[PDB]
Amino acid sequence: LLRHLKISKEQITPVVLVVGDPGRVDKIKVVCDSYVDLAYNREYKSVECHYKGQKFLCVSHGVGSAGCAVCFEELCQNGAKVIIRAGSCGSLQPDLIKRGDICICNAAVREDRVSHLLIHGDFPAVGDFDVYDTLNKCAQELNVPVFNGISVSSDMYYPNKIIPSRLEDYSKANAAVVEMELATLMVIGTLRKVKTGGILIVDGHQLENMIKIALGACAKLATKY
Repeated sequence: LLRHLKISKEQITPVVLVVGDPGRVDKIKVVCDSYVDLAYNREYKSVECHYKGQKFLCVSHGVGSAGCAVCFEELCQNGAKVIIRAGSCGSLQPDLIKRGDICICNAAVREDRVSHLLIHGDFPAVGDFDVYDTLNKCAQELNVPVFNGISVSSDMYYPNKIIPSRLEDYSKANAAVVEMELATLMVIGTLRKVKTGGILIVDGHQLENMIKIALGACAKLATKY
C-alpha cells in the first residue's frame, strides 16, 4: 500500500486524472458512467472512474507543490503512464484570458523547491505533446474555446510587501496563467517517464465543459494501454 494515497500498486491505472480538491474528486466521479471509491487519506482522495468504456483513476493531490509531489511520485513510481491535471488558475493576461476561460498548458514556470531538489533549475517544466494535443482535440470536438500557454507554478498564494513578486515579470514574458502544481507534475513526469498535461479553469458551467474535456482526454488516452 502507498504511504499517502493508501491504494495498492494494483489499483493504479495507466491514466490518472489529478485535481487539488478532494471535494472535486466527488463532483467528477458523479458525471462518469460509474465509479469505485478507493481511499481517502489526508488530502488525498482516490476514486476509480468508468467513462466511455475506459477505466481511470481520479486522485486529489491537495494544495501546493510539495504535497502534490508526494501524490505524483507515488503515482509515477507505481505504474501511472499519463497524468492529467484538471485544476484552477488565475489570469496573467487580463483583457484576454478572462474569468471562466479554460487553458490547456504546454509548459510551466518552476516557482517551487521540490522540482529544483530533483533537477537543476535550467531544466524545462514541459508537458507531453500527445497529451496536450489530445486535450486540445477534445475541446474542439466539444466546441469549447480554450487558450494555450505557459503556466506560472508558484508556491506563493499570499504575497508580502518585502520581496517583489515575479508574476508581473512572467506576465510580460507572456506566461498566460498562474497556479500552484503544474510545473511539479511536469518535471516529475519527465524524470519518471510519464506523459503529463494540464487543463485549467480561470478563476482569479465552464467547469462542466472543462471537466468533460478532462474526462474526454483521459478516456481517449486510456484506450492505448
